[PDB]
Amino acid sequence: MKVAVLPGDGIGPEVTEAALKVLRALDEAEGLGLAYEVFPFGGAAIDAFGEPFPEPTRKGVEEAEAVLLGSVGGPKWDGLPRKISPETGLLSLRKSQDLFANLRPAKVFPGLERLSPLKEEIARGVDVLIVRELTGGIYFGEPRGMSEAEAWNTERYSKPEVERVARVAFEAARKRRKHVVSVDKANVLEVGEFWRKTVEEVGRGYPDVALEHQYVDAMAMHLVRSPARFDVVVTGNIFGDILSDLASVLPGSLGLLPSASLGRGTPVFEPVHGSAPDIAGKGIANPTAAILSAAMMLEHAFGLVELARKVEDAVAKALLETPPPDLGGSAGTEAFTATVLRHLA
Amino acid sequence: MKVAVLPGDGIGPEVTEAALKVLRALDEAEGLGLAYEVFPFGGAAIDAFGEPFPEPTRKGVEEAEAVLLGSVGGPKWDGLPRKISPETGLLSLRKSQDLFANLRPAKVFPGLERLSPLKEEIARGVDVLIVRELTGGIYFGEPRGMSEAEAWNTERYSKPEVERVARVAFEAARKRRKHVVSVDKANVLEVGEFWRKTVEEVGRGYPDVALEHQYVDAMAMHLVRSPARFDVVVTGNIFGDILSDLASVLPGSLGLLPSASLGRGTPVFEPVHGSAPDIAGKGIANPTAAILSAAMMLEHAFGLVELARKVEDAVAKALLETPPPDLGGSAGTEAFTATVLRHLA
Repeated sequence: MKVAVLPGDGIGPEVTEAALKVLRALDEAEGLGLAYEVFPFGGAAIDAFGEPFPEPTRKGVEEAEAVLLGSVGGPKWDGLPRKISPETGLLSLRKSQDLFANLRPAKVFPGLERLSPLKEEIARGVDVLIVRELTGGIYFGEPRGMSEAEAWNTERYSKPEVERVARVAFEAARKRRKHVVSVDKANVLEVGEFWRKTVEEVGRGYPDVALEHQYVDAMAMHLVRSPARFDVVVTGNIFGDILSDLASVLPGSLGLLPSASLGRGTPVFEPVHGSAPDIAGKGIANPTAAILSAAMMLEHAFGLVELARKVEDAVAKALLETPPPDLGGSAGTEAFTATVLRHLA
Repeated sequence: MKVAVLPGDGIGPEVTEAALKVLRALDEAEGLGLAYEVFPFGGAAIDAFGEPFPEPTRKGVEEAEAVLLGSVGGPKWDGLPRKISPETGLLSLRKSQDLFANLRPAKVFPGLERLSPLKEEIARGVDVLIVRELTGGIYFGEPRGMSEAEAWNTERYSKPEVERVARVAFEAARKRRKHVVSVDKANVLEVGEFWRKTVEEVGRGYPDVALEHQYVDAMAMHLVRSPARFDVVVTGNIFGDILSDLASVLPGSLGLLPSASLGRGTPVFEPVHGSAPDIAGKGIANPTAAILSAAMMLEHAFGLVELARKVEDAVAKALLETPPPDLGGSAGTEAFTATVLRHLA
């Protein structure tokens, strides 16, 4: 288990270490063979090195089996060439590993249904994984243009593009509830139709997973009306972008969410939340997303499903007994971790 | 006030007449000058005439100032050439009047917040009008295509296309809360950027209305988290399609929703719900959407804002005191109307 840790800025260092606390606990208990190294990245790298993703790091990530990322950026670096901004470093990391799928879970922890914008009856049991295609679609599609009279943008997809992302959805599903929902716009768009036909074909290779298809428009209504019925959801770049933001509001605290990006290279696990520089060094940062990313790591990069679920379990309980401030509570960073560990051992 | 009534199929005839009951009540009270004629349309037209939109009707709609539509279609006609299917008649109606904007309100009636999938605190006070562009975008965009290797679809927009729909949003807003939100994908797409720049330009002509812009992805999160802060929302075809389905689930009963389509020709007002043939002639059909379309008609086609609000008010109360079966109640069609009239006079 060779992990590259890129603590990042602001609260990165503190929340990341909390994850490490957890990984370290499991290595000891389960004899996992954990081997990790921390590398400069983000604001910290620009400052110590003049650039966000220095060669030692790049080499660091390439020689590892997983990257655990903290948070990156802040006001301190809002005014530099894009050539060397924290965000560009993130962008480069992702490209260097040719990461084509973005994984984003949305789950309502038993007893935390109160923070959801939805009624409790509906919020209860939500546990959805949105798999978004990250390299193709309209966002990158050519021809693109603007006039004084019109503007155009092309939504285009290749069989191989659809194929790869679909493959990650099926593999993701087998480790979960083995139920996949592909989202297209088949009734109206050629692209939609092509996407549907390809996922159906790929699907033949995974008899152990149920496959269903839905219109993005229908899917939007369903993520509100009965989000508890989905497992894995896969779709294009723009639709996945919309559907993950939507789903991200279900649990009611955009601070509890981890995120993973898979592809050909070393996989990246990272909390969805920001840097929150105001809080750096105070203790108090909620390590929940960092821990949940550590857990994403065990499952998706190491296939250690059993453990990932163990950890998820621990945080679920930690959240109830010693909820952090962000959840109307007082447990600071260390306090919270401690309680997670307690349900670990 | 020359209205063309196209009762349609199934429960159309019954719910439409209930609206008429209401219009008739107001004409008497307010001396409105109402003059309407009922014309064959849908399943009924195919059967009596061999086609869904016979010339007497077409001529009917063209010589009127507003079209009040009931519901159209059913199993009875699910198997005919598309040349003459009910749905094609709808499609033709809309094209013959060159209707470019689709208006769809989503409101949570005081005290009906219980039917919303959202928590009451959040559901309370929702009253949003989604204005969707209906003729352009990706749905109609060329070049389009499919291969065995790839598929493409173009999202394209002309200044004049954006201009017209924006104009209907500003005009719609002045009659409401004078607050418009334009939704684009400006940060990533040329099209997005072009749409934003044009709505901002058009906007200069309406100093009396506040204009704000949002990313569709952000908007999706907002329609769940705090839908009560919007008034009028305007966007492209696909985004408007997604955003209206999303918003349609807020009130928790897809049977209470009216809909309007505006453009160059005679405007069309119609309930969102289906035919529900199982119920035809039993009484029991919920006329709420038909009445709310009648009200949409007063506001949008006749500028009778004051009245539309009077009617809306009446139905709000009817819903509470004599809720129809669909809302766990017993008031049938006539019963419900009667109670609406009561709060009318």
